[PDB]
Amino acid sequence: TSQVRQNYHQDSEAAINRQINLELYASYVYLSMSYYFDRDDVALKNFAKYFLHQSHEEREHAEKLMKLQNQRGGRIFLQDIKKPDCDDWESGLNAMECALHLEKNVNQSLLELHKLATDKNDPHLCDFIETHYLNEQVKAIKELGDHVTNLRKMGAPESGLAEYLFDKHTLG
Amino acid sequence: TSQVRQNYHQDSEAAINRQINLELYASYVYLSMSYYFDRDDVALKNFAKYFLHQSHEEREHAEKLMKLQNQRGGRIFLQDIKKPDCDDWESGLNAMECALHLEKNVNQSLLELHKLATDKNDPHLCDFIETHYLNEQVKAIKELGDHVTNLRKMGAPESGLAEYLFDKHTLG
Amino acid sequence: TSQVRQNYHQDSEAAINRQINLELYASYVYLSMSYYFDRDDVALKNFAKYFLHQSHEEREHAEKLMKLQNQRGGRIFLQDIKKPDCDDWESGLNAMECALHLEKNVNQSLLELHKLATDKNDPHLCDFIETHYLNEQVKAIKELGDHVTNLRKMGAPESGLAEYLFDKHTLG
Amino acid sequence: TSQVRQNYHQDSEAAINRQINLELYASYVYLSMSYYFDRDDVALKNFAKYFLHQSHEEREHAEKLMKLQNQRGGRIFLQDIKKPDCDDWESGLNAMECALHLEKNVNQSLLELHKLATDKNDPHLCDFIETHYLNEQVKAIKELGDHVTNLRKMGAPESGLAEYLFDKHTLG
Amino acid sequence: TSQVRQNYHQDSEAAINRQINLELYASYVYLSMSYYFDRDDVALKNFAKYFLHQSHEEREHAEKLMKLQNQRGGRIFLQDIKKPDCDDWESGLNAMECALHLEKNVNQSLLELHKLATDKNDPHLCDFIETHYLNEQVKAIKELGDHVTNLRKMGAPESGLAEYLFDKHTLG
Amino acid sequence: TSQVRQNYHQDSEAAINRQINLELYASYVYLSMSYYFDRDDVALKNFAKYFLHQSHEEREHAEKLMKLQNQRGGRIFLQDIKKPDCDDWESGLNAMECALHLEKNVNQSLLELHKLATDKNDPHLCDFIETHYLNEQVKAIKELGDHVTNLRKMGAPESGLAEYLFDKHTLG
Ligand code: NA
Ligand code: NA
Ligand code: NA
Ligand code: NA
Ligand code: NA
Ligand code: NA
Ligand code: NA
Ligand code: NA
Ligand code: NA
Ligand code: NA
Ligand code: NA
Ligand code: NA
Ligand code: NA
Ligand code: NA
Ligand code: NA
Ligand code: NA
Ligand code: NA
Ligand code: NA
Ligand code: NA
Ligand SMILES: [Zn+2]
Ligand SMILES: [Zn+2]
Ligand SMILES: [Zn+2]
Ligand SMILES: [Zn+2]
Ligand SMILES: [Zn+2]
Ligand SMILES: [Zn+2]
Ligand SMILES: [Zn+2]
Ligand SMILES: [Zn+2]
Ligand SMILES: [Zn+2]
Ligand SMILES: [Zn+2]
Ligand SMILES: [Zn+2]
Ligand SMILES: [Zn+2]
Ligand SMILES: [Zn+2]
Ligand SMILES: [Zn+2]
Ligand SMILES: [Zn+2]
Ligand SMILES: [Zn+2]
Ligand SMILES: [Zn+2]
Ligand SMILES: [Zn+2]
Ligand SMILES: [Zn+2]
Ligand SMILES: [Zn+2]
Ligand SMILES: [Zn+2]
Ligand SMILES: [Zn+2]
Ligand SMILES: [Zn+2]
Ligand SMILES: [Zn+2]
Ligand SMILES: [Zn+2]
Ligand SMILES: [Zn+2]
Ligand SMILES: [Zn+2]
Ligand SMILES: [Zn+2]
Ligand SMILES: [Zn+2]
Ligand SMILES: [Zn+2]
Ligand SMILES: [Zn+2]
Ligand SMILES: [Zn+2]
Ligand SMILES: [Zn+2]
Ligand SMILES: [Zn+2]
Ligand SMILES: [Zn+2]
Ligand SMILES: [Zn+2]
Ligand SMILES: [Zn+2]
Ligand SMILES: [Zn+2]
Ligand SMILES: [Zn+2]
Ligand SMILES: [Zn+2]
Ligand SMILES: [Zn+2]
Ligand SMILES: [Zn+2]
Ligand SMILES: [Zn+2]
Ligand SMILES: [Zn+2]
Ligand SMILES: [Zn+2]
Ligand SMILES: [Zn+2]
Ligand SMILES: [Zn+2]
Ligand SMILES: [Zn+2]
Ligand SMILES: [Zn+2]
Ligand SMILES: [Zn+2]
Ligand SMILES: [Zn+2]
Ligand SMILES: [Zn+2]
Ligand SMILES: [Zn+2]
Ligand SMILES: [Zn+2]
Ligand SMILES: [Zn+2]
Ligand SMILES: [Zn+2]
Ligand SMILES: [Zn+2]
Ligand SMILES: [Zn+2]
Ligand SMILES: [Zn+2]
Ligand SMILES: [Zn+2]
Ligand SMILES: [Zn+2]
Ligand SMILES: [Zn+2]
Ligand SMILES: [Zn+2]
Repeated sequence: TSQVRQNYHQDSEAAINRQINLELYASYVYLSMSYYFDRDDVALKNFAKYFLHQSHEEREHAEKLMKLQNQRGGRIFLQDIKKPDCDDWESGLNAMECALHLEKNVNQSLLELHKLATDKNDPHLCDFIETHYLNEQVKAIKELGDHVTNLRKMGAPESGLAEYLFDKHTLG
Repeated sequence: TSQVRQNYHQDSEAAINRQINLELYASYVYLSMSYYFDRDDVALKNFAKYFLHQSHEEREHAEKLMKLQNQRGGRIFLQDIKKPDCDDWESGLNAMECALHLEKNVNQSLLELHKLATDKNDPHLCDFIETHYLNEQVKAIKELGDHVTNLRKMGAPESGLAEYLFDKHTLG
Repeated sequence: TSQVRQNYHQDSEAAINRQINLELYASYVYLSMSYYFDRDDVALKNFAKYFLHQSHEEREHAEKLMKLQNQRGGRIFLQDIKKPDCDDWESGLNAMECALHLEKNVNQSLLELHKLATDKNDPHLCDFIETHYLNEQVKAIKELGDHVTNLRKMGAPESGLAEYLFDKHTLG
Repeated sequence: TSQVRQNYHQDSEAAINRQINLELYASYVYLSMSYYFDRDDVALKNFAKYFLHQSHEEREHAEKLMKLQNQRGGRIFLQDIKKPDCDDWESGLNAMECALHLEKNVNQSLLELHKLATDKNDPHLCDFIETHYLNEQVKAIKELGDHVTNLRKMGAPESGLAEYLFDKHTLG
Repeated sequence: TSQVRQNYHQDSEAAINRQINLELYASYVYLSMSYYFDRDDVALKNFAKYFLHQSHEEREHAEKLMKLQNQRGGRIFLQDIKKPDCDDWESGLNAMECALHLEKNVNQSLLELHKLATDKNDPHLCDFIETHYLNEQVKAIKELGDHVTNLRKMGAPESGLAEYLFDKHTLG
Repeated sequence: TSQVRQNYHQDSEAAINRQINLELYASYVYLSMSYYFDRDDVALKNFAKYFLHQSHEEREHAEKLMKLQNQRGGRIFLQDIKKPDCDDWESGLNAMECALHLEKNVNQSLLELHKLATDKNDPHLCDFIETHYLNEQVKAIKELGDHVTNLRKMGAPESGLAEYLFDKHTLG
């Protein structure tokens, strides 16, 4: 046992390792999207910038969970990072909808993690999740929902002018 | 023979003179395009600014090749600069497509020049082409491809609103 | 075919995709090492900082290759990022030796990539590899070799004082 | 007819197009001279700088005429830019004498243009020529005449010391 | 074998050691020239300054090759630095001509080195030579050729006034 | 005879030329040592920096003697610079001991030079040696003796930790 470990259940340690893999996977998905919008036949540079920033943020989320795992005396066990579901993300609206679905999946995983921490009476882990992850997820989901709403109302994906102007005025 | 000449093949010297003429011709094409967009019945000032900047850049490319020719002890032999293929460039999208075709032609000439320099075992000339011309061409081709993609997706040339907004938001 | 693609062989495109995966894998290996040294029972914070910086650098290498792939009109195809070979890196000296082995493997892959680009007469890709990857690899290998030499001469891994002082004075 | 065209005769439009070609030709002549003095066997860097500056100035003169053509609703029609009469300009004094002859030819063309504009009762075009071209030509001719006088009096072209010191003290 | 050595042929290592000796020899030649022009019976202080700067630059070239040798895991083997061919360099023009001959000899050695690196498929060494040595040599040869041309045209070596004024106005 | 020569014996001139060669040789020895410590299997960067600085200082000593030779109307006669006695300097302590031996040899040569200048009643040369060389040598010998003492007392060369810490704390 680690000399620092206290009130840290093995189930919580395993769930944190699963969350680390999920955040790394999300970072990879966002990287894939970013460079889709960098293609010469897509060419939406602010969509590309937006998703690259999301990718870097998800990497930071994963690293913060790894730091937590070490702080509590758990042991990090890394797994393969699976490739994203798509190479071709088809449009700015479709990528935003996929990002929204992904963020809601990550939020569900975080809520299950919080439930596990409550069940194991680990208030430090509960507070960690609440303080660093839950409101960030709610804000991200709300922002993506707003983006989807605006793109749909402007006429995307059938209006390329819509995605061009959204790229310039909302993401620029 | 020039007192500085060393490892500089006559075929390389001739190919550099041909490249000088090609860069001057490209500068002239871009000048023609720029002042097409300055016409009162076209009136896209940022298209005009974009192509004028390209014209000045191509003039600089030609002057750098002339400097190279003198550095290596070759002798510059100038030829007529032929007039561009068009007086009327018809639309922002058509001009961008013509610019893309022109840049790919210049890139092909530069690749043939690099092949000749390799065949003559002239590493200084190979490095000159790689360092000053090849990535510049790849970047220019990628930028023009992006512009064509965006103009097509916004509805150009049939949408004059598309070219107006592209002029304002991408080229402005 | 992409409207920008010119002198870009399908074999080169595939090799660039393989190199992207290798750089992402190296980033993951370095991330694993970094958080190994963050463990309470290892507790070498400057080793952790060193390998985290390497991880971020490898991520940048991968992103630059993705940008290249799009610049040339190739299409990025991502694959799973395999988990690193070890969870437990055993000592600062062992991690440095593993990093050296990894960097030499990456360098070998880059040399094979350069040979392929030469064989396909792609001077832009050759220059890209030379300018952005080859000397970086040589410098990284030399630095890691120096670190291994110093750690061995100070008495690592059997002297924990050696790794402590190396962490403070070389990596701090 | 252009919506802006007013009091702009077709003969004036044609004469402006001819003047554009003449200014571009003069720019090319000066470019040729500049890089003649950049040769290792000539090596007068301030002569080279002087004629390169003249080349850029003539390009600006041509562009101002193109802007005028569009302002008045005329249509620019470009022609081939003929190569200069010489590859080898033989000496600083000979190049200065050729430049003087060229500037006097351009001035004669501008005077014929002004006569045509007067004959067509186009006071805007007359004023344009007077304000932007006539005194510039007189100043250029006077400066070149001064340079020729000084080079002749110092002993050029037979005294290479004369051209060296003129390059240093007048053109430096 | 060195722990860092990878794709570094023994022939390349030997050729780098020969190039190190050649650069040190060139530094010595330039030192000899510099202090020739410092003699009371020669007394051209800017010629002396010019060649002293060249001597220091050649020393830096040699040190950069030694750094390369260590970076690649080769082993530096130093040899005697032979004394220069002359104690008495006879005139500014003669010294400049000797410097030009020396720089062309060094350039030939560098071209043979690049050919060897290409033959051994060592792209890092090829790029090192191209990036740090080849254009520097071309520039140095062009500058020395210009100096020789100007000194000859001003009347050197028979005109001591020529060398005096060249010392003041070109090298000052 | 030189127009400036006064009270400058031919024996003194010869001895100054020998001292020039000795200082250049010492510079070469220190250069060899510096790049020994730059090897990946030695990797003591502050030892390398220390000896490179010594090499540059010895080059300056030689140049000051050449300036003296010209000031007094003597004529510089350069000789081959012999390669150093070792390629492999074996340890920081061994290199410091070799440097101490070298500096004492140079000091002995300078003392013989001063004795010769006294015997020839050349007070300017005596003062030159005293002012620029003798105390510099005493200081260098004392510093090297201190370094040897400290390295021996810390346990070098058998303790690689000793040389590492000396490199960090005394030479850093
Ligand atoms: Na993907
Ligand atoms: Na979901
Ligand atoms: Na849910
Ligand atoms: Na045209
Ligand atoms: Na084309
Ligand atoms: Na092609
Ligand atoms: Na680009
Ligand atoms: Na791992
Ligand atoms: Na390896
Ligand atoms: Na290998
Ligand atoms: Na010409
Ligand atoms: Na005339
Ligand atoms: Na006239
Ligand atoms: Na000599
Ligand atoms: Na030669
Ligand atoms: Na040669
Ligand atoms: Na040696
Ligand atoms: Na001694
Ligand atoms: Na003694
Ligand atoms: Zn669990
Ligand atoms: Zn954008
Ligand atoms: Zn990040
Ligand atoms: Zn974050
Ligand atoms: Zn996240
Ligand atoms: Zn821990
Ligand atoms: Zn912590
Ligand atoms: Zn665990
Ligand atoms: Zn693990
Ligand atoms: Zn998968
Ligand atoms: Zn040819
Ligand atoms: Zn505008
Ligand atoms: Zn320009
Ligand atoms: Zn340019
Ligand atoms: Zn160009
Ligand atoms: Zn030349
Ligand atoms: Zn030049
Ligand atoms: Zn020619
Ligand atoms: Zn010509
Ligand atoms: Zn034509
Ligand atoms: Zn392949
Ligand atoms: Zn620390
Ligand atoms: Zn990064
Ligand atoms: Zn990086
Ligand atoms: Zn990498
Ligand atoms: Zn693309
Ligand atoms: Zn790009
Ligand atoms: Zn592909
Ligand atoms: Zn993919
Ligand atoms: Zn795996
Ligand atoms: Zn290169
Ligand atoms: Zn200490
Ligand atoms: Zn007319
Ligand atoms: Zn000059
Ligand atoms: Zn201009
Ligand atoms: Zn002007
Ligand atoms: Zn003009
Ligand atoms: Zn108009
Ligand atoms: Zn206007
Ligand atoms: Zn017209
Ligand atoms: Zn036209
Ligand atoms: Zn012609
Ligand atoms: Zn060899
Ligand atoms: Zn002077
Ligand atoms: Zn130096
Ligand atoms: Zn240098
Ligand atoms: Zn050199
Ligand atoms: Zn080494
Ligand atoms: Zn190094
Ligand atoms: Zn060797
Ligand atoms: Zn040696
Ligand atoms: Zn000799
Ligand atoms: Zn003596
Ligand atoms: Zn150090
Ligand atoms: Zn020095
Ligand atoms: Zn000194
Ligand atoms: Zn000394
Ligand atoms: Zn003297
Ligand atoms: Zn003096
Ligand atoms: Zn003597
Ligand atoms: Zn000598
Ligand atoms: Zn020897
Ligand atoms: Zn005294």
